[PDB]
Amino acid sequence: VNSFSGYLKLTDNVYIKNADIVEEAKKVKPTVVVNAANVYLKHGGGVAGALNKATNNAMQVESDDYIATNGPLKVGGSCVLSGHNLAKHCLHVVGPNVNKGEDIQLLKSAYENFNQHEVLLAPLLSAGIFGADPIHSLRVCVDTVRTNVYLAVFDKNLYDKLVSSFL
Ligand SMILES: Nc1nccc2ccccc12
Repeated sequence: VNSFSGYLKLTDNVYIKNADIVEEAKKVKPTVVVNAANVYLKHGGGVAGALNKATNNAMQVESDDYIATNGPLKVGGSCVLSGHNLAKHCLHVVGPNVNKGEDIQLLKSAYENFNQHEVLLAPLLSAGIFGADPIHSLRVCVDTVRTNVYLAVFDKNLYDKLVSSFL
């Protein structure tokens, strides 16, 4: 049993809700919240900008030190950093950004990072300002992630379309 409430069950392991990931993270304090990161961990906008704002910029400060030591992530890659006030850990995952011309086949590689964590609160990778089709992102998620994932979808309209169209 876990703390997640109000989710619709899509599969054995994937759950979805129309919810604010920050507001959801603040309520649940999950072991892992996933960030929709870029390779530079520059948390300007979208999910990343919202998560970072909720940490009062502490996520960005930590991320800048990570990059100064390790250099950029790979598209499809990830790193584990602090969850600050939102979670124990933040798994920063880089999905391909279609608005930069990145290979959408890298979306499966991105989701494979989730399999290193038994339970996660996450957004749909490569959705929103990353430019991919969220219906496609949900399909790749279901077909790739084997651990228990609780997806937060900010937009109610999109939430209802994802559920109605789910095979
Ligand atoms: N805040 C938040 N929560 C879940 C999904 C999102 C997608 C895009 C921007 C913000 C989001």
